[PDB]
Amino acid sequence: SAVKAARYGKDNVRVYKVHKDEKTGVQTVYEMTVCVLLEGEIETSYTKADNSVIVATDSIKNTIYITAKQNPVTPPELFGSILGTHFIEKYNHIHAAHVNIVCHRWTRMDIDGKPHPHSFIRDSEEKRNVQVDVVEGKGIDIKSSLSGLTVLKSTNSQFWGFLRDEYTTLKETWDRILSTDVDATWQWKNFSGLQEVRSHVPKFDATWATAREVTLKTFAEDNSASVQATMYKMAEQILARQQLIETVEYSLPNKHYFEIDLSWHKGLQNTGKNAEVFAPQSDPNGLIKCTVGRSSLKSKL
Amino acid sequence: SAVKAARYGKDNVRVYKVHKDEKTGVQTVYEMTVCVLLEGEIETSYTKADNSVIVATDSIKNTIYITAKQNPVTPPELFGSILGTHFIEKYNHIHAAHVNIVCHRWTRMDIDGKPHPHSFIRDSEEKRNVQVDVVEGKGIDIKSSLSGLTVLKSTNSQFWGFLRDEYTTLKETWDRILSTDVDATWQWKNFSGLQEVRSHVPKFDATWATAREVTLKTFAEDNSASVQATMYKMAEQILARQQLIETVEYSLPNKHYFEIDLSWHKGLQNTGKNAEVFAPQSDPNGLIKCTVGRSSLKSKL
Amino acid sequence: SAVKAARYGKDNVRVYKVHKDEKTGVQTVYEMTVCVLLEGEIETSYTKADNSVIVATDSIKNTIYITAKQNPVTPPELFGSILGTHFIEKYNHIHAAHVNIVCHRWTRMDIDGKPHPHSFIRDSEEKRNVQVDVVEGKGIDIKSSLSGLTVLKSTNSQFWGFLRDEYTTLKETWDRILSTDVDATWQWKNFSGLQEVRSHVPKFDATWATAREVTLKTFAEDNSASVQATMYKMAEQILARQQLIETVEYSLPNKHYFEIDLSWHKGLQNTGKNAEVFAPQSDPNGLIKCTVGRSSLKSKL
Amino acid sequence: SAVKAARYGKDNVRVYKVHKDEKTGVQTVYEMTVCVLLEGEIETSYTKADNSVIVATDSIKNTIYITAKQNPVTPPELFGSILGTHFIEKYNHIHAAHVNIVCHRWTRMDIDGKPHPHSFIRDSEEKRNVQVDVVEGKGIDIKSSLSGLTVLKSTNSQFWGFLRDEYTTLKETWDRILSTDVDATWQWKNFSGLQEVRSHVPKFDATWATAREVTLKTFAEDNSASVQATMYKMAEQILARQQLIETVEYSLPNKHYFEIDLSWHKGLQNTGKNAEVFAPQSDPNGLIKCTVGRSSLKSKL
Ligand SMILES: CN1C(=O)N[C@@]2(OO)C(=O)NC(=O)N=C12
Ligand SMILES: CN1C(=O)N[C@@]2(OO)C(=O)NC(=O)N=C12
Ligand SMILES: CN1C(=O)N[C@@]2(OO)C(=O)NC(=O)N=C12
Ligand SMILES: CN1C(=O)N[C@@]2(OO)C(=O)NC(=O)N=C12
Repeated sequence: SAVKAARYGKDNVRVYKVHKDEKTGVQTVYEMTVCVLLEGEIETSYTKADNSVIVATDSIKNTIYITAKQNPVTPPELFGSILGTHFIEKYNHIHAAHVNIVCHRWTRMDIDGKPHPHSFIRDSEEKRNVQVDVVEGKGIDIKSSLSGLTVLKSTNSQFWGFLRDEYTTLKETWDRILSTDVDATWQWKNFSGLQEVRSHVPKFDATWATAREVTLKTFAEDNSASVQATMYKMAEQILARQQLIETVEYSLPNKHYFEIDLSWHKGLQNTGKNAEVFAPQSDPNGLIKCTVGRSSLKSKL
Repeated sequence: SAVKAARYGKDNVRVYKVHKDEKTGVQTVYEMTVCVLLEGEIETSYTKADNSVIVATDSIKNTIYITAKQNPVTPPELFGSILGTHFIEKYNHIHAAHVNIVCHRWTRMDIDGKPHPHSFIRDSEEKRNVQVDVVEGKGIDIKSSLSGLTVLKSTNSQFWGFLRDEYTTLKETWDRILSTDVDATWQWKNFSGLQEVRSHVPKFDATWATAREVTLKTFAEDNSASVQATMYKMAEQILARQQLIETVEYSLPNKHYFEIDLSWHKGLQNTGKNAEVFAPQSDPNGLIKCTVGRSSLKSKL
Repeated sequence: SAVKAARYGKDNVRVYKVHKDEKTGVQTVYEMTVCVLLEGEIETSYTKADNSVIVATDSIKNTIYITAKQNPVTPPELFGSILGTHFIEKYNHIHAAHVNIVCHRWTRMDIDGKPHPHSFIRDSEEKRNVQVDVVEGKGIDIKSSLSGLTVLKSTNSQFWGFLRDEYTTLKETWDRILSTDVDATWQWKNFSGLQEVRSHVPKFDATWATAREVTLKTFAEDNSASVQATMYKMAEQILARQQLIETVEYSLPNKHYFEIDLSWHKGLQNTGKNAEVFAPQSDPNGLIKCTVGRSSLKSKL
Repeated sequence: SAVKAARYGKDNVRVYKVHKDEKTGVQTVYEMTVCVLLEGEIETSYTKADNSVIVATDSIKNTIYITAKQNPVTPPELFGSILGTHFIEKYNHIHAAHVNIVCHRWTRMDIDGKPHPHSFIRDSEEKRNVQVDVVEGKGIDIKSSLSGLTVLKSTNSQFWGFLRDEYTTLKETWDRILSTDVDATWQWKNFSGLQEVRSHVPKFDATWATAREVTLKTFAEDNSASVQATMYKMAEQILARQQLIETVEYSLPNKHYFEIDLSWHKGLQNTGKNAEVFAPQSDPNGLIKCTVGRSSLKSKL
């Protein structure tokens, strides 16, 4: 046998950081969950009981906290790039660092209509994430995402004109509920190293905000022909607004809300135009995915 | 043997309802999870295989949807009271109905600074709940609550002066993080029946809003001596603001954030005044409870 | 205002203990999650910022580990009684200790047909639990339980003869699937203190084993008229086999498996006698409860 | 813009099937959760609101149940291959089907030492899974796995000789607890189509059993130098026992159990040789991965 692939590290590292402005009194908090997995000349730890090549996962954990103490933790694209760069530079034999960060929401409270200097609310389980792959000799590959953004619209969703054959029972509809949990990812141009990442720092928060704004407005305003059609519109708009993105990926469950025929009980009318009470379905669910990039077709368009 | 207690019914009934204003176009959505458990002269279903006394749980489910079609689902205190009253009135042999409702958030989206007529966001996993116990001959007992309201303050929390003995390692502190998931319950005066519940309908939304406002403002503004002291202040204020409440209960985890001594690494200072990076602890957690009512002591106060 | 009820302590305390037989080499492991909440003369911690009355939850945590080091952790009824007794004896002003223990399975592996001396498998998420309430001047109240015991039978379950009215759609059946997650609790006679608990120690493991055996055999062998009828049979048998139990409680979800009519597709027959493929329903679910004790009726039986 | 990748289908489809031997009375149950995602000439559903190319996810769901009615559901490698083949053959424009199956345990109960004909227990949350990718013109790629197999050994695990630098605090150890949740995957040689899959059917259950046996015996018997070294031994043995496997992947968390120094309390000794009570750590956790294949090095070995 031989090792074809290997990576190892510390997962589920919870990290909080506070910033205190001593002049104003305003405090700002950041909370995340971090995973760092390393690759390199480590195969003998597996094949030969050679622990000399292992940077202990406990040490990786220590390193995450030390790096958070010595550097900004925001934007997460930057923090992940710093962290990943550290491992490949510090250790000659480590040649890739794979850093995943999940950022948790701590939104400043408004009390009596004024932002409070040191109190926060988890206003959504929506996350902001990064995946930062730092590969020695091949720069820094970053995928940014938002996830867990749960939305519903009560009309202006349709689904008709789909293929009908002997496996089909679904009724066409011109007016349904649409609900999903948005997972949207934007993949950056490869960066050559930490300097190039730093050179684009403002773009990270700005692009996250654009992606979220586009998602919400397109969901709310598109009289939707399908999940497929709506999600494509989101992606094409995000690409148009940030040239340093190469692709946008959406992964969207179709969280079905079924009508309930109550006509068996006193002729109650609760379907079609009279549908008011619905049964949310926990499972199963449609799952619709696509990755959108910029076009390069010049003929047969 | 004999049956000392019995109740049965349908749990985990997911319910959506929409309201459509055909004049304005504005739609409003409600989503909940409902449980109804019945008591009564049902013991022979257990002892004698006598199914004649069983209102099938499937029928209970149907009844939940029919009741939602025929009645408002808001405030949940009202809906639960209607639902529970139905079972004890419809079925001579059923003498109590226990209705639990968890209300899920669907907050209207603002798009380009304007409220959207039919698009919504799950802006928090915080819930609004009721427990409505309709007991034939003894009226309607309602407990209302908010739960899953997750908050953090980064300073203005203290914990010193606690008992110290041979089991104690904890350091006193004059400046710590405080974070919790708020579960707050207000218990109403017994209502004689559905008419009395209906007579107080506006008070339900108003008292929920008061409880939430008091919780947030007291958490944010109290320079806290302990979880115990802070939560008591919340409860006493809610009681002062609604005379139809008899008691207020809080159940609060103390979600610990530990300092990380980094002085072993290059003399880094990350404790006390220089603490910036902390380790959120998933477990264990303090758990602090109290039920507060109005005083009746006239001496030794 | 005044404090009507209060309790506080440490929840979610994970504990492992190993026993090593140095003669034989056999090691045995125990893992649990512990909660201890205290009551007593603590109201001024809430009303007056008086922390002097607080045994810190951090100290409660330390105490759990020290007690596990100094005492057996099995049976959990005993460990909980020791732990709870400690708090009311050590602290004059603490008058009740409420100890909840969840015991996790670590079953010894058999390797090549021989029990291994120090390797274990989590063979089920089923738990064995206790609730031990140590109340000064009123002894020790113990409720023992098994939970998370998930079972299914594919036939020999029926449900017919239930009430039928204008809310009823359910078809009677003489042959269905029955599946549940068993939560079964046996409530012991009050014990006067720790000596009386110790005097009955062998009965704890023996009664847990009886309850589990009765549950499984009655589920498997009863041609069930209903969940209600089957669960009552379980309870009556457990009571007959341990006179120091006062009551047995079951709480059983009815985890529905629906037939799927496929006759619309090529006349496929998948209902009634030809039902082979079913749709497990995640929600909603029936929920059936009862508490059974010994009879005291002497007339009208 | 243009669609660079797309797939869509139905996720979280719960499926039960029973087999009834009418001669013997013995019934056998199977339960799974199925996901099917399709690829093909579907881009216009995203770009042009062209629903004609969509096989509705509701129809995919129907198809899963019809296929389970008409075919064996075991081994899951076979069922997934049948299912996936159906979509690419039935629909000219669909060119790949990606079928994921999670198989749930329903182990036959033994009652009074005899296997019961129709009663089952969920004896573990361990799963048996498949990922079957049916790609038109490129055969059938199958990855089989076991997951959720949670184990612990109380000694015969070590971790010393790892890299030590200014980021390292971890103490070397010659005797520790090792616990993990095993996720093990074996990747089959590409199959040309359904006939070739069928030709190897007995190998699927046999290889799953081998992988599980090797995992448990190697975990129990290896005096482990590291997670890395132990997991490599597992993989190399599985490869040696099934030549139709190309690679074996393990993904193993290191679920840490920390010693608790109690020497501050009455000089209690609970570390090193006297360690009995430990604190299981929920997070963070090491995470150790490798993919092992057969060697092709002929020099510098
Ligand atoms: C109702 N429905 C389907 O049955 N398939 C679809 O995804 O779930 C699909 O492909 N797209 C939808 O928008 N709606 C759907
Ligand atoms: C740090 N700490 C404790 O150790 N006990 C306490 O609850 O968790 C307590 O009783 N009250 C607190 O506010 N803080 C605590
Ligand atoms: C199918 N079914 C019901 O509709 N009600 C019941 O509980 O879920 C009930 O009361 N008892 C059952 O055993 N089966 C049921
Ligand atoms: C204690 N410990 C580490 O700190 N790193 C390791 O994974 O978690 C590692 O690389 N391998 C281990 O077996 N044990 C470890």
